Amino acid sequence: SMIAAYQARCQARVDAALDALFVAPREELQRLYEAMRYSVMNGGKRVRPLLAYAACEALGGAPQRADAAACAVELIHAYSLVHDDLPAMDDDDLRRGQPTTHRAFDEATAILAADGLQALAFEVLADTRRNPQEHAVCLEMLTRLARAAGSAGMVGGQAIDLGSVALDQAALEVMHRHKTGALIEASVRLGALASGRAEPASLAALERYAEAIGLAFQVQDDILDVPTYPALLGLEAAKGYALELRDLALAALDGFPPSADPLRQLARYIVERR
Amino acid sequence: SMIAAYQARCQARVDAALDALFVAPREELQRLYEAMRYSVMNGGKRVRPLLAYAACEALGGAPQRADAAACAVELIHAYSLVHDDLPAMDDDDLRRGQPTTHRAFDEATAILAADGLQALAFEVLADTRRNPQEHAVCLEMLTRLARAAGSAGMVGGQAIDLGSVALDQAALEVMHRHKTGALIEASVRLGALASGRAEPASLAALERYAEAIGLAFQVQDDILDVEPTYPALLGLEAAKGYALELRDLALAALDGFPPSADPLRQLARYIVE
Ligand SMILES: CC(C)=CCC/C(C)=C/COP(=O)(O)OP(=O)(O)O
Ligand SMILES: O=C(O)CCn1c(=O)oc2ccccc21
Ligand SMILES: O=C(O)CCn1c(=O)oc2ccccc21
Ligand SMILES: [Mg+2]
Ligand SMILES: [Mg+2]
Ligand SMILES: [Mg+2]
Ligand SMILES: [Mg+2]
Ligand SMILES: [Mg+2]
Ligand SMILES: [Mg+2]
Ligand SMILES: [Mg+2]
Repeated sequence: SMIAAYQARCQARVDAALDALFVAPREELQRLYEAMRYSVMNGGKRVRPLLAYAACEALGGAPQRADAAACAVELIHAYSLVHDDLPAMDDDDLRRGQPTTHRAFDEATAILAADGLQALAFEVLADTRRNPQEHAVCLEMLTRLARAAGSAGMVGGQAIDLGSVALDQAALEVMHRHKTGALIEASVRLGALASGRAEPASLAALERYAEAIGLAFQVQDDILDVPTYPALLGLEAAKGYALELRDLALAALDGFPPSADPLRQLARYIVERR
Repeated sequence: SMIAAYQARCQARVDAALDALFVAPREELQRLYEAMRYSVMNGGKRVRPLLAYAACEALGGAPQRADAAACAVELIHAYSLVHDDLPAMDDDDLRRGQPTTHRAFDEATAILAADGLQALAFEVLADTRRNPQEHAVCLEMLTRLARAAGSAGMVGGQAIDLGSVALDQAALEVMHRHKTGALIEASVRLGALASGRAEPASLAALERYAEAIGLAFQVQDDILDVEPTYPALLGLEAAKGYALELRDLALAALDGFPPSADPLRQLARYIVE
């Protein structure tokens, strides 16, 4: 599988596009823009960009069409991690072994940098030079991202995670579907929209794909860490379920052409990682 | 008093629209949505909605056309105040004698509720049923609000404030223009775009208006506090004179506008009394 090569290509592409967004328009704003840059340019794997590019290719679009989509979903993702790391939330000093933004700078600056990243995400999609889709398509991208990022999506999931106490599998899945599923789903949907060849049946299929891989990731993460999927189902039964989720993802792409292979490969990668 | 009646009408209208946005879609989200509601439905005067409605009317649009614009700018405003109140920012326990959101609920909840409000402001403008403008207009409204709300606007102003040091007037005005001026200017621009009649000249004139009133609000707030601030820099009498000069610049920007701009004229006068 060339998923590692595909991941590296999407990472490089989106990293170049993102890095160009962090130039302060005036000197008084330099430190804020530095905190924004620090919060995004942290060597992340850019899975949500990968998804946008791969969904766009799956429907036959040239990947560059999805550049704004890739940037927007990464910006949302980045802003959410900054807030998640804050003392009032997870109170993390480190993220992937490097100081969190509130430690590198200060708490007010982290809060603010991340708020500015959220606005930027929406700016990038509404900018018809950076996101040169048909207007109705740009508006649909923005609608979907705002719904996915907001209180009925990602932020909702963070609230559900914080508010939770024994969860059963159904409740764990509701939490995951909001906290990470919504934005994963939006990454796929936005890339699909960026293709210019979206239609309802393909969008629905791609939504099924995205649902399945979003959960697969969480199941396999729990397995690798060994109220978790192994605790709930048993270890070996959790491993089984990860395969079933991969299979649902692959089945959702039945009938898609070979250009959907990156999506297929990602589905396998998620459950094969050791 | 004409302005008082106009403000009351805008307040009631936008409050009805806003209140309807805070219904949790499922039970696990109820407390979050309560915190969102608590943060917005707080008896605010709704100056930014007023500006959107009045700019729309100034260009001959029916005010209802600006309903989404009015919501969006108020949602931005509301979110900004929730984050500003947090312990790491202004650490404010009360706003008009009522607990701030982090006090009423908890800090994480407040952070999250406000993050959701920001997303919602964009959702409301991108929704073509709620914001039924021509699609190019919807996108321009969203572009302008995201620029005004973000790190080059409102958030930038908050960063300049934390980064500030005896400021001189010029530096104080750079701070104010970002921290509050961007969003005031966006409110006027979005209401003007909602009219369906915007043109480059009228937009530019309305921007000059908005610049002037945005600063006049700050100068007059400082004066009222007395009755690094405008009175401290200039002395009380000269700060008062400056507020009057800004009102004059605002009225001058409205040269040529029809009587439907009277609300804007009246607001400019109200601010400096
Ligand atoms: C609305 C906000 C701030 C959302 C955060 C969403 C999210 C994915 C947080 C990380 O989860 P985690 O805390 O379980 O994972 P990590 O180990 O990455 O902190
Ligand atoms: O370690 C690496 O740099 C690549 C590991 N990796 C990979 O090979 O494919 C991926 C897809 C998403 C995220 C990570 C992936
Ligand atoms: O007494 C009140 O509650 C409203 C006073 N008020 C008014 O009369 O016009 C206004 C415009 C903007 C904000 C407040 C205004
Ligand atoms: Mg967390
Ligand atoms: Mg965490
Ligand atoms: Mg887990
Ligand atoms: Mg403050
Ligand atoms: Mg305060
Ligand atoms: Mg107070
Ligand atoms: Mg002041």
